[PDB]
Amino acid sequence: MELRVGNRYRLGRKIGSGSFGDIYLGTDIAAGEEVAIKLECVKTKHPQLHIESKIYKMMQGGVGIPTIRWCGAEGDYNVMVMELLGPSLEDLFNFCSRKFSLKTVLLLADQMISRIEYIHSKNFIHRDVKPDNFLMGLGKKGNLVYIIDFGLAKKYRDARTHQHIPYRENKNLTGTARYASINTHLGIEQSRRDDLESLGYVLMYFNLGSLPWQGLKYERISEKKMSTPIEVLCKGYPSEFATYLNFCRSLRFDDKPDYSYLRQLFRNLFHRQGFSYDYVFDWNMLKFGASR
Amino acid sequence: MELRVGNRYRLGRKIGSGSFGDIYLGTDIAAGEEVAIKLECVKTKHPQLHIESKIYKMMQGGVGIPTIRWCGAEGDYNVMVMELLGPSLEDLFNFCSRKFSLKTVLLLADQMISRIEYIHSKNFIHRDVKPDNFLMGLGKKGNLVYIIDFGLAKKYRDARTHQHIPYRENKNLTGTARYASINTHLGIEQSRRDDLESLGYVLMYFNLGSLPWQGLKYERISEKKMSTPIEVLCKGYPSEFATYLNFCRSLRFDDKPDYSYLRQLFRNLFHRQGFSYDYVFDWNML
Repeated sequence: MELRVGNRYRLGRKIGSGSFGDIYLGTDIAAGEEVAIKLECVKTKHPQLHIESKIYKMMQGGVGIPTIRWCGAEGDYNVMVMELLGPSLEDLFNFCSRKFSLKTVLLLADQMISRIEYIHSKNFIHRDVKPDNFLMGLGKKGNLVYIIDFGLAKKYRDARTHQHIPYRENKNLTGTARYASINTHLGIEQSRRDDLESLGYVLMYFNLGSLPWQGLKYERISEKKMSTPIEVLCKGYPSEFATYLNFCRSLRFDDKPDYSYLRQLFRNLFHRQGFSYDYVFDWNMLKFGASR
Repeated sequence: MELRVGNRYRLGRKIGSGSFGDIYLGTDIAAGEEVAIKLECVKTKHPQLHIESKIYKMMQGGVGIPTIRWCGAEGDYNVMVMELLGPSLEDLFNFCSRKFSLKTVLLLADQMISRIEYIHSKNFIHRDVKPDNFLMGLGKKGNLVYIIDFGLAKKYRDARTHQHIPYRENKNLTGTARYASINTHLGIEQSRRDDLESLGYVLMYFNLGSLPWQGLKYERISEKKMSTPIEVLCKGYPSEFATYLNFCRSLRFDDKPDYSYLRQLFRNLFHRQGFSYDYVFDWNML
């Protein structure tokens, strides 16, 4: 027979994995809406879907945060059903032959910084910023970048008093080592500045096609990353990328970042380049011949 | 036969001396990891090891704090094993022909001020700040500065009430004379200002390569230090260093220092010089 979850979500193929398990395509038979269903087996080894779910319900309403459809349990499974979106920035990056133009980078950089800014205003730090965790919406919102996966998310300050967490060494799950900030490698507790630093690496990745410490291991990546000076990394690209990264490496653990300044750098460069703020990305141009 | 401690570690060469014990190289015979073993003879009329080991344990988790691996009792010694770190800030200074560039000094300055801040946050004052008591980590943590030796450490305020220890004089220069604050040379009870002042001398020492009162005993040192103006001392280097010392010497006994401010100074100068944030120090460019 047809496999269904709960009472109305028809389960489909496995579209991918995440931190808290795998994401499957699903169909709200009750209204014909293809959704994304995240499943977690009852093995209380480290049950987390309940947590990430709360954070999603907390970040609800903000621009670029997916809407959770339903939550529950089906046999040996915890189920979080959520709004299905479009391609991720990694899918789009490969779709464009792993080449983004300066325009697309800046267009993306503008929205990514704001998504991060929003998450922080809600007292949390994402802790795992990478191309895979940013998805383009569909339809009317095809021009909106979404931030997903609050699996490694952590609260960085008391929600009421806003008392920042203490400067201590890290005792928690790590994210990708490729986009990790230096502090993460040094074993220090992450804060707002770390989410931003990683973004710096995501942008250079979009520009470069591959980071210099890619394809080598953690101890090595740490070394290579610490050994590759910024100016050498951002070589041949607008100084705004190196300025962006330096600014980030400069923040103090509990400093509040100047998000306006970071968006400003790229915007001024945008205008100076003569680009227009239409949302015509490389992938939109590819149908005519070149996503470059 | 092979000399072993607690049947867990084998004793190696005497790699130095702590504030109240000797330090020996050691090997966790099991894990094959080298460690640093500190010994204290059972017959002392002033046993500090049981106290010091406790300070470390309560500082556990802080960035730059070494971890205690084991505490044992042999026949004639009390044993405390902690992880061996890398070379001290003196080993490297000396290795770098006694000359540290301004950015290595500013990069280290930021970390060194964080360690002392954390210590004060745990209700203690170190009281023996010097380049010897600062070691670089190992491996990927080799860019991180650690603070060690709590032999002279003291609680400066009650844990709960946070009431500061009373003002008292007639005290004794407890620590190294070369980096001791002036108030210390005046036999005045030490407080948070003192750790920072001494750090001031450690930074200048890094700049100058030596100090006025260095190479003359104690009273002579006091004489120089007192008769040497901060302007003269820091003459030829970014005024931030003078600003730092002036601020420290201006603090009051029970004053809660503004660590942030003092860090801002060096962060402003690091920025103005146009230095970038890489983790490459002088010693790496040799």
